[PDB]
Amino acid sequence: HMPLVALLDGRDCTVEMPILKDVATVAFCDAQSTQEIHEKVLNEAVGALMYHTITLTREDLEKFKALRIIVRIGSGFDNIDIKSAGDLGIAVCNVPAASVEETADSTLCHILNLYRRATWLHQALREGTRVQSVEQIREVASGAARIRGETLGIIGLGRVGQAVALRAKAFGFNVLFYDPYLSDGVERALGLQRVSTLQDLLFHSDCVTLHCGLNEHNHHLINDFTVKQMRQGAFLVNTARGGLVDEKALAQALKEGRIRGAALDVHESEPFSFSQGPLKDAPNLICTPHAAWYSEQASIEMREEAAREIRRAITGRIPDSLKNCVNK
Amino acid sequence: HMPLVALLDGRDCTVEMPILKDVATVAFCDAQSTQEIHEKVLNEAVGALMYHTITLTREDLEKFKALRIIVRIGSGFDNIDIKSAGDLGIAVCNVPAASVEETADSTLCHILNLYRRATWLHQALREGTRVQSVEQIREVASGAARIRGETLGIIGLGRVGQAVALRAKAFGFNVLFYDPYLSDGVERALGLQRVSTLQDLLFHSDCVTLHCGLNEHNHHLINDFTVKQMRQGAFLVNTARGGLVDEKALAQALKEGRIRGAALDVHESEPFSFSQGPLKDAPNLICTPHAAWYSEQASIEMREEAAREIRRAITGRIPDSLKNCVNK
Ligand SMILES: NC(=O)C1=CN([C@@H]2O[C@H](COP(=O)(O)OP(=O)(O)OC[C@H]3O[C@@H](n4cnc5c(N)ncnc54)[C@H](O)[C@@H]3O)[C@@H](O)[C@H]2O)C=CC1
Ligand SMILES: NC(=O)C1=CN([C@@H]2O[C@H](COP(=O)(O)OP(=O)(O)OC[C@H]3O[C@@H](n4cnc5c(N)ncnc54)[C@H](O)[C@@H]3O)[C@@H](O)[C@H]2O)C=CC1
Ligand SMILES: O=C(O)/C(Cc1ccccc1)=N/O
Ligand SMILES: O=C(O)/C(Cc1ccccc1)=N/O
Ligand SMILES: [Ca+2]
Ligand SMILES: [Ca+2]
Repeated sequence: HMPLVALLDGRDCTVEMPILKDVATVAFCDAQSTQEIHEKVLNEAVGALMYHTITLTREDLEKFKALRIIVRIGSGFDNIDIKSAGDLGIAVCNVPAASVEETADSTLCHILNLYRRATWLHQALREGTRVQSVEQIREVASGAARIRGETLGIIGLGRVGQAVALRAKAFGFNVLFYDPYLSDGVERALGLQRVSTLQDLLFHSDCVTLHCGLNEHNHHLINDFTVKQMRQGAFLVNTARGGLVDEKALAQALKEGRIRGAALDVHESEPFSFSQGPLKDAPNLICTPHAAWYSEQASIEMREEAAREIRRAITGRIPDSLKNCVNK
Repeated sequence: HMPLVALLDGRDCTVEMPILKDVATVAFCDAQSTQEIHEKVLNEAVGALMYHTITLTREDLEKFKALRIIVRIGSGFDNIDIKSAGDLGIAVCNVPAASVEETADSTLCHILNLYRRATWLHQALREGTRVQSVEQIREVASGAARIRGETLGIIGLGRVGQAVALRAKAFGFNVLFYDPYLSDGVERALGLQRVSTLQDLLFHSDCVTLHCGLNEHNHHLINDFTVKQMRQGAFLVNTARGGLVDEKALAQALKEGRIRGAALDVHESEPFSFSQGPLKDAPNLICTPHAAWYSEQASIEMREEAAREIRRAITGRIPDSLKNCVNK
């Protein structure tokens, strides 16, 4: 009895194999969608490993006859209808710890790139700009701002948010956060200021950074309405989920100068391109291809944890043996 | 009696005027060299304000008949033969406080850009790269590394170095420093590790960042010899002085992969260009046009301090009244 475990949206299973070699038949599908998956896998697969590049609706889930557990190789699971998955008897789990600090470090890099304009200054030199005089330095580096005394607003004070807050303090940022699902008192433990509404957050924050999961109640959390609530010349950073931001509203804000700059590692439609979308001709923009998470150590770590979860499921009882089940 | 005060390498004196209006005749020269300066200024100027774009040798200093004080609008004064200046009875002063944290923030941005590859990832998207799969993310973000447990080596633990150390700790960096002119015990106050030699520093450091002044004994401190002392795949960051690095040795190291990446805000010959010099075809390179210092608040601050120093000189006694004389 060697049940089938399938990596849906990937082609490499090397890291997972030594953890599943003796308890599972391991295959990959390199599929961007269900249509790309073989009937055999849909029919026989007892467990599934997936990243974020594929989405599983209830319809897509129904195509799995033997599937009993899904493990997201990552923390975000907005790409899975976990409630239905659970109704179908399919446990869904994630890997929340592997890339917390990598993601927090990327977030700070982006924040610092907006405040110090390092990436744009480098892009300009590549383009040929010559900066001889001090006058020119000020002109080309225009927009660069002193960080101390500035207020950083954190939306979602979880693992990454907390990691960001602690680093941000070391730069002299006054750190605020809005997280309506957290219990009373976390702000005291970490020496932070808390606000009760998103509007308060956006109103007092010079730089807004997103670190909340994408759920039923925060799609386009940043929109034409809430953008108007944001400070004039404010910064925006997103290393969480693209669906949190209406890129139409963000684009216009950037062109209008209502928002001085934005740094995005995630987008409404990924992969991102500078030639495709509302952000096409939008200025003062930094963008990275969902790589805030990445380091060799982290990638290996999350894949090893996911396989272990898969193994706990096959060898034990669902969902009692699971360490990171998000849909009990 | 309204003595002449001249801004040598600049054209704007607006910030200085309200501080000198009643005690000095203020003029500017917008000169990249002495040859560009009018005889009247060379003859009559009693005080001089200058940035870093002009250099004053003893020969250039001798062209000043009435000059009594020079104030560097900035901290670095390697562009002035201060010893000769003093022999000629000319006090030289600087402005060491204004852009400490700006410079430290830029330094961190660069360090984070090397470790997280944010600037290169953004450049790639601009170039058209499409990153659809996880495999592609790892490939394009290859070289991105986990920061915790890494060792940051600081050369020169002064104002900026200390500011960098404190921030760096917040990312999980193990921080070392080499500063042979500092007194016993500073390492204990700030919770840092100290080494006695440059070789030790370079040998234990995954990322090396420079924060020492340019003096008689550290030109090309980083050279073919000392580069060989650097760890394999090490990072290099420089926001201090260009003359500290032999760009020939750095280039070859980058091409050979002996150095994985370098981030430079200063250069042997400024202004810098990607089309001119040894770094011309050198890879894994980030470069900014000496803007680590810049913020509107800082620029105004240092100019106001410099004028005040000029005023202290005219209205008081040299060098007893001076706050920041570096060549007593
Ligand atoms: N770009 C990348 O490579 C990576 C992105 N991420 C993303 O970052 C996000 C945060 O990850 P973690 O901190 O590990 O998750 P977490 O579960 O530890 O933290 C989420 C926090 O956001 C809060 N939150 C949820 N909805 C909210 C709303 N509408 N307003 C305010 N706060 C809200 C929750 O109370 C929770 O404390 C995730 O959504 C994940 O998708 C995570 C890892 C890597
Ligand atoms: N790129 C920019 O916009 C800016 C650059 N800078 C540069 O950064 C450098 C540091 O500035 P601060 O920290 O304010 O100066 P500082 O005088 O406060 O610190 C200099 C430190 O370097 C140490 N040092 C000198 N020679 C050394 C050597 N051979 N090896 C090891 N350590 C050595 C000294 O002991 C001293 O502690 C300056 O040289 C300045 O030119 C400063 C401000 C802005
Ligand atoms: O966005 C996520 O859920 C991530 C990032 C990730 C993880 C694995 C592969 C790609 C991106 N969490 O780690
Ligand atoms: O390099 C320096 O000495 C600086 C940076 C600077 C200052 C004024 C104008 C340009 C650069 N110190 O602040
Ligand atoms: Ca502002
Ligand atoms: Ca290394």
